[PDB]
Amino acid sequence: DVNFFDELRIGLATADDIRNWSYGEVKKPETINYRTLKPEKDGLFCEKIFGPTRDWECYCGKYKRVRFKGIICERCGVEVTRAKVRRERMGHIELAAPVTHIWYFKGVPSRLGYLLDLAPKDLEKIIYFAAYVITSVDDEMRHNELSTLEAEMAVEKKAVEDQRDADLEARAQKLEADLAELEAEGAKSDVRRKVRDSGEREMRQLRDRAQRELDRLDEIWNTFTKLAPKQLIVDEVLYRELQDRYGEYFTGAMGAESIKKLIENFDIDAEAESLREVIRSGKGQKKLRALKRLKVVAAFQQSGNSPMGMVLDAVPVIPPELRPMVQLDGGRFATSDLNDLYRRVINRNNRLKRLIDLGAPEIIVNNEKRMLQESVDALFDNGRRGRPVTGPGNRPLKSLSDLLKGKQGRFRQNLLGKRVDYSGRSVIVVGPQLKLHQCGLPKLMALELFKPFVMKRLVDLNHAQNIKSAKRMVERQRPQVWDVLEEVIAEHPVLLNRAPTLHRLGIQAFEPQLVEGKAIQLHPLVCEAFNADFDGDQMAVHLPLSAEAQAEARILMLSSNNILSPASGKPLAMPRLDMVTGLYYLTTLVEGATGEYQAATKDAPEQGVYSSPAEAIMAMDRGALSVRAKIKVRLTELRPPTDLEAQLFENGWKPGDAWTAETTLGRVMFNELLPKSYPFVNEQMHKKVQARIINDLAERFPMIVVAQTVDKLKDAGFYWATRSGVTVSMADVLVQKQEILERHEAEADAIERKYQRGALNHTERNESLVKIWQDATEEVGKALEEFYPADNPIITIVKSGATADSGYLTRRLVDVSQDVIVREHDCETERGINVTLAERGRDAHVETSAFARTLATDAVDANGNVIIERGHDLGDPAIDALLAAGITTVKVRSVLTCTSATGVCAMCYGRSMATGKLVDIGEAVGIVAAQSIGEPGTGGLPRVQELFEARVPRNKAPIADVAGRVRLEESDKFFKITIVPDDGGEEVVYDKLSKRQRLRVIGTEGVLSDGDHVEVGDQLMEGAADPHEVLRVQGPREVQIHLVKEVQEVYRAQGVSIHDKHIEVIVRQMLRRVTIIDSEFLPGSLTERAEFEAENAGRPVLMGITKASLATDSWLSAASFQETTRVLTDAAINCRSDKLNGLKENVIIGKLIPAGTGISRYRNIQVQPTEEARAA
Ligand SMILES: [Mg+2]
Ligand SMILES: [Zn+2]
Ligand SMILES: [Zn+2]
Repeated sequence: DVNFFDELRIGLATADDIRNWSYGEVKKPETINYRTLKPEKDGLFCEKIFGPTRDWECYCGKYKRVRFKGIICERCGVEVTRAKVRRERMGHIELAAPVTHIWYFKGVPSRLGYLLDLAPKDLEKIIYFAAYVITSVDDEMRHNELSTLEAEMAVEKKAVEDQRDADLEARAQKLEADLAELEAEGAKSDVRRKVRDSGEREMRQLRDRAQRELDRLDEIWNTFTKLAPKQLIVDEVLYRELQDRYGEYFTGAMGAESIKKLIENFDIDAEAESLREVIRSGKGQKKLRALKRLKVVAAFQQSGNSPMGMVLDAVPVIPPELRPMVQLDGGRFATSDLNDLYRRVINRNNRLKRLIDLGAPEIIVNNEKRMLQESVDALFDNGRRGRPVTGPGNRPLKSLSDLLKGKQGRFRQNLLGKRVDYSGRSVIVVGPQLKLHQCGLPKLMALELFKPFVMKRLVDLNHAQNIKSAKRMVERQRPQVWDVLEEVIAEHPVLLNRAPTLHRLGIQAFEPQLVEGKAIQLHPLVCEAFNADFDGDQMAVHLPLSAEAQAEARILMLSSNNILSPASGKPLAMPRLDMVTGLYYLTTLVEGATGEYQAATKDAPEQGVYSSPAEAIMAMDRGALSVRAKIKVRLTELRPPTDLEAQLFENGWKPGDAWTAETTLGRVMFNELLPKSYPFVNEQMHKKVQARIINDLAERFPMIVVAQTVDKLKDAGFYWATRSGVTVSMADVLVQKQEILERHEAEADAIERKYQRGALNHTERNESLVKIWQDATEEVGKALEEFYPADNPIITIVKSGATADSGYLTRRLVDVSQDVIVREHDCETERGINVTLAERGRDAHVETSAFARTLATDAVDANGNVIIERGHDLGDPAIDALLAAGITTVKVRSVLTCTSATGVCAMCYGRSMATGKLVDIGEAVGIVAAQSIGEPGTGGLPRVQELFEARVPRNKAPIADVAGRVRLEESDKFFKITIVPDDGGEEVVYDKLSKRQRLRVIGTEGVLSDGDHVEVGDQLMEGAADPHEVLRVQGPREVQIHLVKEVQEVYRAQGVSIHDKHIEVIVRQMLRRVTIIDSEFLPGSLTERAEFEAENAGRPVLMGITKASLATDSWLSAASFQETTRVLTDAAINCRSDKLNGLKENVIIGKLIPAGTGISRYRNIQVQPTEEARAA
């Protein structure tokens, strides 16, 4: 129980290993006495083997106190110890006949089948007693006696031939005697023809019954001559005949004991050398069969494991506490299915012993051995072969495999995790008065949650004498504890989560505030991160306990520290839906307002000027000023626009200096919410304009400033939403359109008096309908804005901008990329990827592809002057600065080109989308990238899975194999594209292409035509290109650019914003594997590039995420991913040892994940105060 182990390794469990584990053999299929309800001796639940029912007490009772421990009872045989051992101790069942492990027989592929070269349909007929198998043959005696046996065989065969000829003539002779009478007696052509045709029918049987015996006798001799080990005999009458005579020359058996015999005399190395040959042409499946099966043959040779482990002579028994039988509520009994499945085995194993001792015939005995074989099969994996064992109501019993996979109805692959203590949930309500770092917590929920904490401080003071008394003081809600509750709650963070959890911002930390009521008060800004609508939703609360857990909540998971979405980089706490409309109304400008500014005339001076922003407030309170007016005032504590600041001062900022501008009072009050250092804006706040502002605020200021700024925008946005005057009624909604559409409809009706005959034209018809429909839509669009002033509530809201299957893909995305973490600051690789970056005469995809990147090379202008230098954050100010220089393309580091041996590096990955700074070392990007792609799952999802699984496109598209010109040939059968190479070599033609698979689109633009030039990477037709095709054409690095290109294009069609680096992390894991061609080492197992490249013929290989995730280093992580059965068998044979490298393994065993705070450099930190501060 050291909690730290290096390796976890498996292997086939021999019958001796099973006998070593067991504390005894369970001999009876008994569970518990029906009267005493106590464990029956020598059966299941027997205390003499598994363990005592009660702590430190034996069965008979002669040893009860703890004084006797580590001893056994002489009368009952129960070791006196804790009752927990019932859960840790196993039994075993000694089998009267060997039995095969169903995992190595019915597996796909069949391990025994590939080991002994037995077809799965032939192997099933042996262990289930459907055929005989030759175990051994004596060569010397057969060769020495072959002479005499051939003589006796031909003599017996001749004696039958002599009998056939003798019996036929005698009977055929008698047929002539009957016809002699029929000539003299009744003579007709049809009276004798029947018996004549009958006589021929009678004779035809005589020939065939004698002939069929010659074949039967020929079959015995030819089988004896070519008889050899491993041969099969399904006749069983030939076999008995084969054993009646020549019975001493050979031997044979059935069932698992015969399979056990072949392994006994079997040479792995001698069977390996035969499989080592790649000659014997084997251009097709003949050699690959020997190569594919060699994986199971060479696996036994390398290690010391004996293949005998596949046939069990003993079966282990799972401890009783894991297969319990306990009395239910209301007196009913309950028990696991394993007890009945174990009972099935021990019942037949015992009856087999009775049959053997009875000298029963082999039919009964071999039938019982087959039934014994099927019980162990059902015990391990029920229903894998034949119909499963069904209990009451015809429900399949749950075997051990169902237990291990976690199959309840169909599958629950640990996605339920496990329930935790110190948790709770309730319904959530709006918390508009809360700070971003706060959350409203019901007093009762916080009381029960912190119950151990308040009990301590309550005992520290004299309110309760001892801890037992304080428990009743908290449980009965004595009013003395509420003052104590606020102390233990203060500065003690809690975690909030709303299911489903899509991205990491679905779990955040807050500062708990004691709140009246039973609901949870949630901050209105985190709703978008939680996707929490306020209609009957609930959220769960978890209380961190350890100092490390509290630190991770206050630093990593704090609500105010997580603002930017860690997918695109945009802020998620930006105001929305009311604070947008509230701020839109405050900053909007209306001419002719009550306090409108008026220029000075000869009679009176300017009336719109105010001494300070404070006066305008006093004017706003009176009926003199409207907040939306155009007044111009003087501002001191507010800084001016940067365009006008240089003209006005140019001598520095103005903390106390004054200046004058023409704005609205609302725009003044709005800019006071922003930081003092931020310049003036003076615009009506759109939804895009506010997002534009929050973005620039996040970069130039620490997030605390951005957190409190958005918090100030919430108060004003909510405050002015009420004063906004937004209300709905009949007028603002009710549909004009009646008379409009009643008129347009008659035009389409009269078109039938034309389409019938005279004026159809067959294309003016469709064109007339489309034009008239769009014309009505154009008139409807005008009527939509013709009936409402721009201040209409619905219109105002629109203007401001206020208004399940995916989980499958996400889990595979997480399964393949969960191990991808940043492990080093810089790998110092010199080669990245080119970014398009601003077509001009401005690419909208630069924010996803070019933004938050790091330059691999310097950005050089044609004039010679260098601008943003390599290794730079490539911020948005740098893009605009680069755009001014007029440069098209830039080269940028990427994780696709990262040369890091382990994971990726910080420099190649770049800026963290959430932090806005360089990504930290501990960061685990693979999971963040998987969630970033999975959440939008809610031309679509089925296409996205096609790409990540690297399957063949639904409609294949041609790619140019070489560069040159193109010859377009159009035929009815299919299009024809022939590429004339610039080299002058053999032409490349692309034939039989469906005509509906339209041609690809191209200073002069257009669509591809005859004679165009095409480079190596151009796609010839519209559609999807085979990712395996481009792999061998352009190379592995161009594949990753192509994959991300198509994946990004799908999510862009729906309006989703995901940075390319997230997709690039998933695509990085596909090409990591290379296929070793052949032999130095051996065949094309999908290996690792670095492991192969860093040590000394192979290929680059593209493969799906599901196939890639199963190829990872650890086996018990791949076992939890897909089809635990196949993974475990291979991992058992090769004795694969799991080094616990990945984080999934540590989660399974409860270790600290090797990511974030679990990294060795971070968790080994030593903390000691400076001697300068110690002495003070
Ligand atoms: Mg809801
Ligand atoms: Zn006893
Ligand atoms: Zn790198």
